[PDB]
Amino acid sequence: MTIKVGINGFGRIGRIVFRAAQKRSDIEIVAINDLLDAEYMAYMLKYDSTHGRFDGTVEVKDGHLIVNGKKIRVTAERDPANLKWDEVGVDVVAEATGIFLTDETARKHITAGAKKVVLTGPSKDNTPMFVKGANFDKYEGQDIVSNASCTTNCLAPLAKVINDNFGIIEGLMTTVHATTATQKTVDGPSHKDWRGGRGASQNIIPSSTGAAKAVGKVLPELNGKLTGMAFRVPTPNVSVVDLTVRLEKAATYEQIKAAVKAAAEGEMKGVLGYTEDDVVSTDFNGEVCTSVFDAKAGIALNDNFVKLVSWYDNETGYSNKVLDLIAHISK
Amino acid sequence: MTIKVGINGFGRIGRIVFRAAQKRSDIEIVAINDLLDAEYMAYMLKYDSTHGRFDGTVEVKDGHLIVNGKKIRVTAERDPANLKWDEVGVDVVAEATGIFLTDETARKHITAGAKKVVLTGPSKDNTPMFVKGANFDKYEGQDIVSNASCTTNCLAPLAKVINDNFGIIEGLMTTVHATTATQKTVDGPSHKDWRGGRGASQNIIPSSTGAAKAVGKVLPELNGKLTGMAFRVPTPNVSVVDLTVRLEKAATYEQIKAAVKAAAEGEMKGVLGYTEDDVVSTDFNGEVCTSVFDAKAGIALNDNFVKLVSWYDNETGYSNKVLDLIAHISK
Amino acid sequence: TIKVGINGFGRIGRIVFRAAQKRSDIEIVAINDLLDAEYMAYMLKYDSTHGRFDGTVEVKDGHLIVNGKKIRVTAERDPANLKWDEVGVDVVAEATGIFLTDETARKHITAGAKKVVLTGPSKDNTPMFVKGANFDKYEGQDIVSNASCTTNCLAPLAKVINDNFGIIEGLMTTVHATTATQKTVDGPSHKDWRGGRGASQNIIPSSTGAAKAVGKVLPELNGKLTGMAFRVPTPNVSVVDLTVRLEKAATYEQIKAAVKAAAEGEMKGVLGYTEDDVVSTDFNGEVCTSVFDAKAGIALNDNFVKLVSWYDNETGYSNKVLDLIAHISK
Amino acid sequence: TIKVGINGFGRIGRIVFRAAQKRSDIEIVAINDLLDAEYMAYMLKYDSTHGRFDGTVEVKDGHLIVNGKKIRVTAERDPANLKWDEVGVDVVAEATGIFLTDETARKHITAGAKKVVLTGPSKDNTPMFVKGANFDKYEGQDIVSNASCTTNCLAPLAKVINDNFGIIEGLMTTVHATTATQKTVDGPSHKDWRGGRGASQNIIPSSTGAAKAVGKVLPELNGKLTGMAFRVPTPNVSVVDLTVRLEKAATYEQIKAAVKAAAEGEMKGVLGYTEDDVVSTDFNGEVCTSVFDAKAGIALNDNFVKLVSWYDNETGYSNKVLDLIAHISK
Repeated sequence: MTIKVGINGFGRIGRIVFRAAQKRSDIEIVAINDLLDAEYMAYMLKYDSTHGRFDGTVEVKDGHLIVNGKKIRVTAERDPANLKWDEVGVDVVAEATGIFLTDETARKHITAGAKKVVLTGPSKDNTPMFVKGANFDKYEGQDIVSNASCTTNCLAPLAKVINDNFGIIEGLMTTVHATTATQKTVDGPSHKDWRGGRGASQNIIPSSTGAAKAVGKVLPELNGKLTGMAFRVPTPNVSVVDLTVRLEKAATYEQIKAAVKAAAEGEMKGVLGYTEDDVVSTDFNGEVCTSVFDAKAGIALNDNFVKLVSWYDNETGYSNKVLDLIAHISK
Repeated sequence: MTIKVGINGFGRIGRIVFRAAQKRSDIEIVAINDLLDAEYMAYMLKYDSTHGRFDGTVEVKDGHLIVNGKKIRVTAERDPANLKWDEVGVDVVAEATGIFLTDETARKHITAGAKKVVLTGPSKDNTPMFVKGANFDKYEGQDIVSNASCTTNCLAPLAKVINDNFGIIEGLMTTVHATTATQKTVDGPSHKDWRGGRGASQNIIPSSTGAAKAVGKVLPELNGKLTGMAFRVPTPNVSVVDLTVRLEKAATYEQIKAAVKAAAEGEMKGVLGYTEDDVVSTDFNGEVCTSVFDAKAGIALNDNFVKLVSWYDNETGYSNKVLDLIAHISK
Repeated sequence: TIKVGINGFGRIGRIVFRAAQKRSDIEIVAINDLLDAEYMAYMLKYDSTHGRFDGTVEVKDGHLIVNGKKIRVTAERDPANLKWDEVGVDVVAEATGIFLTDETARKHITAGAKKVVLTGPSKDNTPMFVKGANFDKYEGQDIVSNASCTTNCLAPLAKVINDNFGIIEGLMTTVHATTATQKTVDGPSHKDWRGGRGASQNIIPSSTGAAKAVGKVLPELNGKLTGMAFRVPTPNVSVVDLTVRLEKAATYEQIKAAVKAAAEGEMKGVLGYTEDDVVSTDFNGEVCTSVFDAKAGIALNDNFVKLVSWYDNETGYSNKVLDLIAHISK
Repeated sequence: TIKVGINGFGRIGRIVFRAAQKRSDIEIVAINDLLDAEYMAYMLKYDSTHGRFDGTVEVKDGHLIVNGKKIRVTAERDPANLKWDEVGVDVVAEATGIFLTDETARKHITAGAKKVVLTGPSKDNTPMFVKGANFDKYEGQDIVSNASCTTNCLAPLAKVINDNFGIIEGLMTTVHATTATQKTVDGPSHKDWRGGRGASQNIIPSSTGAAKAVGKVLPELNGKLTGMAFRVPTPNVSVVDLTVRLEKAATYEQIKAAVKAAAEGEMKGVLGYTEDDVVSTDFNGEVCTSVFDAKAGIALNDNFVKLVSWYDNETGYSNKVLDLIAHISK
């Protein structure tokens, strides 16, 4: 018994969610919606500059997508309320347009025949957020949920291990983040973010982010203890969090490493990773773990003040955990 | 007596035209129009990732731009017909939105009080095109003209020298072109150009262009003898034409070089350049010549089949020649 | 099965090794470079361009264990003391870029190898062979060259065009990705001043012999082609830009069909064909040494045409090195 | 006027030379590197990062004529045979990155120079001086170090923060541009495996001593700071990310005012201040070694804050090398 998913929005997250769903036997994509001709959708799925060619076959026949022998209904509806999700039997909608990030706009999917909605971004309202490895057991049957952000999915699991084992007094984070679709190729207008309109490939671009402060929502014990900011850098994919934290209980770096390794090999096997290799960003292109702890890159000034490094494929890891949230609220 | 110019569109070309106008004593910018707050316009003019900080001072006072002590009227009108160009005494409008590239849409500037219009792109209709070094003496008083494209401004002057001296039988051109504002930072929708929606910084992107065929419009003797295509590459600025030509009159490469050098030091001093240095693309960031012939990069198979290389700052060179066309149809 | 030793673990040496894991007829048994097993395992495990190694890598007693196979690791400068016969090497993939002649490569045969394939164009008259071009012209030579990555893209396309329409004369440009010889920022490069400028900032003109080398593997094209290159800020994948004059007048649609027919026929696996809106990254990992881009090309008339063909200058060339190894071992 | 010879014509050596043309108190009279005049003129003429040389460059009798001034060009490996007194060199800008100790740099004084400034952090106890930090602590030493480009950014900001609020402890990250030590594609780097990966593709963690070196130029901060770096695919301009604990509680607005006051006061020209939506390229050519980014920083509370400061790791550091030359010559 497979969970039937419709994808609203075939951007970066929507397409990588689709690609990850082909690998999972418990989740099935049955419908895609975006303002794109079916033939265009096949082209964007077939070819990916970041993640290579689609592993499988995609073709178009009679206005529908054929993906590995499976028929995908393709629609181009602007109003989510006329999506007729019930006609294809969709259980959960992966709302991935980045535009309907509130309970009232996203509820239009449930009106249109869907049973539940997962937002592939942090909610602009109080729609509950859930990060795997952090607070999945706190889901209480809500029909609209958020998977938070790609950056929160990296910070929250690492934060839990550190807090549970040593107690975080206070932490400040920087994410050295890859270029995203909202940026510009050359200096251009970006009214909502002047820095973000500067040429992405030429610049280190500071930006603000609530992802660190949002960790206090999925980890309420850390409610007012985390914040930070971002540096957008000229990479097509893969980012890394730089977490400077104060510890209540004194810990050697060797003890931090052992605590992370244990959680990575234990309760967070699929979410948190651990490495001692001389890794660089491209080594995590395709990583499913939302947080891979970089043991050698981190550094401690003393037993209570430490800087911790954790990688994440902001496309693949987040997309896989979107599916984890789909299945968690269904299974 | 200075020519008063209004700029419609403060994109890449509009801002570099503005910067080039500060260096010319015969051209004055008196008004800028775009859908941008005056403070934002000052920011985009102050800071340029490609060309550095503005050489001078820019500030905003009472909704107006103050640039080196000069007041610039700033408007944000969508309809070019309500631009009230006559209120600021604009003679010529540099139409640089890339959107009103036809006589009927651009004529709205003349209705709005302007006397003449220069399109900073190739016309979508038959609005006459003029390239400096090619056909400025063919201007016959038209009130709406086009400066063609940045690529045509590189190919046309070099084509004239080669044709005048040796006779071009036929030529095929490739422009290895820098990233432009129409491209995307990561794989994304570009309905009018699927290749152009792929991540600009990751890819060599083939594209079509009429710039070579357009040379037959500014150089009618070459009407059906030139065409070609483009490769978009991950550079923020500066492009280069790769011209493979057949010659009627046999010429050694030394004779081609001498003919180009003579025209560069003679009738085309400001338009066509010549170098024998080991130049790379960044060496022409800020180049005013629309075509700098790369002597060492070119290669000949024989005396009638030769490949010629010419650089151009697709932002600075074209912007300077836009001003040359403004002044030519006024002076 | 052919037992292969790789001399030189650079870009070509490492991608050849990765490609060899997919073929059941070729197995790598020894690697030689001045690098030591622990570093080699790291470079093989992690690749910025082609992702993580598909399989398992570990180090044991100064040797590599790769997918359960023990690889001898040596660091010998003189190929004559490489003791290839002690590890049973049949063919040597000479990939240092340094021993590109019959006399230096003969030291591999001296050290116990049977045949040698140079992963570059020969500096002497060592015969060159390109798949799809002249593999049938092999006459049992024990030292051969696989030419260059650019030649492996131009030669198959050139053959189809010449065989079908007759090339009078052609000029080629390869828009080429950044390579290891370039610098990250403006720096000294005595042998090529342009090449020392910052690779990531620049379109850099550079020289190439690949077009005239096509006249060696396709003697009918001797002295009919030349050209040059532009190195551009991409990590991998290049494309040839071939402007040619044709004897027999042909519409561009007729050119397309002739290439497609050869891609689906006599050159399957060597030459590819597409009408899709492809970009460079779509060929990262391409096995075909030449994929014809139908939509990118353009014709001025029926006798003057510009033809575009992609190639992964790492993967495609590396696979054909193995293709030549197996061909000279039959 | 101070007559300067530059040993080493790399990135720092060439940008120091360009910066010296703007100052009337310092003139370059000799350059030494294994490069020859014709190449040096080319590298000086054309720069991918900073544009064409502002002025005229030509070669005459193996020597450089730059803006009408004759520059002696030598290619001496041993600094003791550099004959600095024959060209009247007062101070030597030691910029090879190779002679970073009192005993190797003393060979310059042996060869006729009066004083030496190393354009890097000393490997021995050669005193380090950062403008805005401890220039007033110079006691006439003939060999000094200007520390690193990153130290020149952290030390002035650290001083303002410590002087005003008291730093208990700080951890710093510098998001740093690509440098000449990196590779264009995955390649051998024995001394730093991460550093051999393709610079243009990767965020690359790397080490840095710049934070602890701040404890040397600001002894009050001894053992209170450490950190590391991420090398990113930009050709130039870097930024320090300083997370600090403060003794005296301060709102972020109070921190901003304290930095702005110092930037407009005692550290004018060294420390800068902005509230604009700046990005890295806005500081390509910046003379200030540290420009505080008010909007980029963020505070968790009045005692735990993250501070952002930009630096052109080429231009800013190069200007302060000349600033140290002139300070030790007074």
